Amino acid sequence: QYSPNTQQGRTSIVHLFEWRWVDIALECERYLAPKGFGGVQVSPPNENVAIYNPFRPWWERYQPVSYKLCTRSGNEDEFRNMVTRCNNVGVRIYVDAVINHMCGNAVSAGTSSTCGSYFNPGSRDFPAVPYSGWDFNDGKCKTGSGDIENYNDATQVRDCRLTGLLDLALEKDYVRSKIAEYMNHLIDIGVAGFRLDASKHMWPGDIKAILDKLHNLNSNWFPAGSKPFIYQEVIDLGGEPIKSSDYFGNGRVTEFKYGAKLGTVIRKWNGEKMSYLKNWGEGWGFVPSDRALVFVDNHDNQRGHGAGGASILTFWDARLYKMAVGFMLAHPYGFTRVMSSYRWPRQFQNGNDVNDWVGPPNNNGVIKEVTINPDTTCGNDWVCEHRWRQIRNMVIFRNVVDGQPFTNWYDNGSNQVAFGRGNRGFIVFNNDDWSFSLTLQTGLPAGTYCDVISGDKINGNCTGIKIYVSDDGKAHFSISNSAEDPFIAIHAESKL
Ligand SMILES: [Ca+2]
Ligand SMILES: [Cl-]
Repeated sequence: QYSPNTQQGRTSIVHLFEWRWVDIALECERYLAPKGFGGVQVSPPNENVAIYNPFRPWWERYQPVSYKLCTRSGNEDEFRNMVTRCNNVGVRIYVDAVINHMCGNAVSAGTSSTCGSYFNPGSRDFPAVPYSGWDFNDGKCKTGSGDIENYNDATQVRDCRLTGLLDLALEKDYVRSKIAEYMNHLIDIGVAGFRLDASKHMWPGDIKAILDKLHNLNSNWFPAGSKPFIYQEVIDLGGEPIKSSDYFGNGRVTEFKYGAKLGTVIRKWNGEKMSYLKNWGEGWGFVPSDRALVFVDNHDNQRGHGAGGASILTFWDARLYKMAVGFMLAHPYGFTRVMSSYRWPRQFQNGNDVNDWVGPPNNNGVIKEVTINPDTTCGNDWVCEHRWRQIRNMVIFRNVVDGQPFTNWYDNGSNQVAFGRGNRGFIVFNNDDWSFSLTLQTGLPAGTYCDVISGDKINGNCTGIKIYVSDDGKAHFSISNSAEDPFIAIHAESKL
């Protein structure tokens, strides 16, 4: 459950948030495979409520109606085609499994669903599963509202409705079995693992009982006895009774402290400074590295109201964001997930974005295709952060340095820092309001290296900055605080 099941030497996943299956299939073939990406987190592939007020928000996909593989991203045939095509080029698929709940209890009954299945939230009737009132936690929840009211009570957090979402009775073998039926359908299709949505809202032992029903991965693509990768979405920023360590027997956990603190450090909030990152990892109160799924932002919190609130860095903060993502991808802590987003008309009123509900780019509710521009960026309002040179090249950096120790740390006591990954890579950051210019020990073999942030190694030359490492392992680095990207990264495969 802890191993990602990526190909050896592929070390990240990318969240292709709200992408259609056909576009992901193409992306696997044309980009993710050649550029060394390990896999893709897909949006929930099961049927959800079609919500028209507001118009088709992203969050409708976190309100299940059934386990039919029938969504705005595509149908079952399209989903299977994507998984096959991606696996055939060695890029894995991880499913966002929405298994704590069905839809909101106040959603109107009918067939306003992505596959047209009937459902009746008021009567607890989801006949396409099927679930009935016997399958929800109405009777078990002890709060006066039936919803979660107080996160200091670990029981209600699990047994009551998260903001009114009908809460499945996950102690029941029937319910566990319907969820496992869905998940095993997906495993047998070829998926490599799962994000378990809303894991804080499930008992560790109920998750374990579901996981005990899961198959090993499809043996046409994976070695015998391969377990699905499991990463549990548990928001644990401290100060609540529920700790993500309670979930370690099931799989990895999302470490939301990671992006929250990296954001405060890079924004220099409350006197924080990059020099403090020397002991990044468990020293900052994080989970063990071998249980962490790390990320700068996720699909929730990039809208500003998630775990981390306002500190979270996103594509909107492109310059600082690239730096944060770069630090993450260079540092050995955790298994890394890169976000890939769409643009929306973000409109702040009184410090909050009133358009944070807006769904993916669409024509009358039909999600737009991802178009690829000649410069390799995307059109149709897809941001495609994973195609930004500075991010894609750091995904590659992480592959190149895989397994190498954190070493050769330098800092100036402020925001100019550097470190290496054994003898395979070195990275240098300047987040101070003045220039960096210093000779540093890099740990690398002598030679000329292309900076993969400002450029690329192409046809035996560098298109950007070149760094010259001497016989002693030392190299001079110069980074103005006015640089487009105030960080430089070099590695064994960027050597000329
Ligand atoms: Ca629950
Ligand atoms: Cl997440």
